[PDB]
Amino acid sequence: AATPHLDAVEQTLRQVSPGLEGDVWERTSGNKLDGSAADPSDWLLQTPGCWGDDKCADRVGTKRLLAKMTENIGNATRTVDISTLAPFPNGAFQDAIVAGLKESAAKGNSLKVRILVGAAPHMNGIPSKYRDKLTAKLGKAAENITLNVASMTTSKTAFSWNHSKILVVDGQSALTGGINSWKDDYLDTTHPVSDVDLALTGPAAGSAGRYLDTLWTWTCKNKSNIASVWFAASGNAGCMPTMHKDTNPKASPATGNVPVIAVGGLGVGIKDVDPKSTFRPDLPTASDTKCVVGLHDNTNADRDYDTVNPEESALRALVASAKGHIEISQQDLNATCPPLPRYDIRLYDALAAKMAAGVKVRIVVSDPANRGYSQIKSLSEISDTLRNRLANITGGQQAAKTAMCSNLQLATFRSSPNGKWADGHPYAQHHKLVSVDSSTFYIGSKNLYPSWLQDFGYIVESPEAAKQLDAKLLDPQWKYSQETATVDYARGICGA
Repeated sequence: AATPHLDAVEQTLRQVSPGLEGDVWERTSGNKLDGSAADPSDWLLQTPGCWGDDKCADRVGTKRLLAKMTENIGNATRTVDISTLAPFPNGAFQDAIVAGLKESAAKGNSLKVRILVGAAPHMNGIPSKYRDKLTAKLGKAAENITLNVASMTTSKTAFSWNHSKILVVDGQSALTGGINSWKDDYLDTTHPVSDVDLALTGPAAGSAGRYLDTLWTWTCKNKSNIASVWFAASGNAGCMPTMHKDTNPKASPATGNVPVIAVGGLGVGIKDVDPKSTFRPDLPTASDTKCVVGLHDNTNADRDYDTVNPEESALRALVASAKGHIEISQQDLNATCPPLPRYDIRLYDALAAKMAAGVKVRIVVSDPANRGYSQIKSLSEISDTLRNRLANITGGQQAAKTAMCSNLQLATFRSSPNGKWADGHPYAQHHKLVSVDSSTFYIGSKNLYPSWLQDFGYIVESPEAAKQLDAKLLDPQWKYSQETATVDYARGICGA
């Protein structure tokens, strides 16, 4: 009632995944967005944060991101819990992990540390190499660290492996979002990828620790299978499937008044169904999402998939909860087909339903001149799909186009007046961001394009924070990206 958007999302998740509540999704109270006293919006760990400058000279976002990683790890007294997408962290990302671990050891703490990566699935030396490079860099600081490093694959055929990007310390602080720890794409480049994480503290960090325990329980159970897991630990130490449960309080301490829903997914190959779920939604009217007939579509044609991937439903419910306006910032809304279907039909249906009811929708995606950081040739692949789904509920193609052009902003990303970076490379973006009503927003790793992965993120209902998100990210993004719009209701642009 103070939280109408989370209330609706929560009702949906209890129907979709009741057996996973607490572990793969969880509502908590008493959190805090963990910004500094000088610049309270800097819980919003955007990168590079160089708005207006095609040379990206002053990367205030990158600097804050690396500093906050180092700070949070250096405050650890018991545990550091990291997940990411392979390759393992390098460059200044690695440097921030090493500095933080050195700081916690210097303060006299003995830590347990897990570092989990997903990778495509042959004697694989990458995990042990990373373990040994990290230990060498830590030197004497490594002596009281109990370390686990692993690369995991849960389904080769569904391209399923961990893509979550989480950093949890002591079960108390959590950093999560879209940022992979890849120096060449994010840092040492004059065309850095634009992306975003958030920093919070409170009970919701425990939700992330329970999600990581779920992934590590599977990983440890499969650690003797090379097709599934390559594992390396320090000294005689064993695999830690439940480090969070065993080391941190089940109820993380309160730090603020912010309500949060944590939500993730198990992809394919960990658990095939939530046997407690009895939810059986209607299938959507027919679409052209599946480019090829023999593809098994987990996104649009597999009920049990949803029950172990509550995040898809959570994002669709977040869209359905909007009363006034929705802003989406993604790498892509569509996936490359094959082997994935091109789009989430129910997602586009939810966006259509909102535009038919006069709720405004903004979608900003990465420039197709990147297609790596794009999976479409043209924005018309998004507008055509929105139009066709609108036609089903507005009576036809003419009315569909009118509804779309009256309620849509659709564009490719820019962060300065230039159509490309000064170095000639197109802008790439990689956020996984949804905001509604200047009230409630998702920041995490789950892309809106079809994807069958282990992902994770937070849905936060706080108008104060959402307004900060507008001023610091969504408003500058639109200032520069609107130039590329093919549809823009606010300017009567209807090129599509």
